[PDB]
Amino acid sequence: PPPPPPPPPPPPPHAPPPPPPPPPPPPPGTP
Repeated sequence: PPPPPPPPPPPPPHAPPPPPPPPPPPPPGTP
């Protein structure tokens, strides 16, 4: 009596998806 059709395959899976240094201090002073 014609066997039943095979169940559909399963759905596929899935995989989801510095500051600059401060300037140098000024020179001391002229003599």
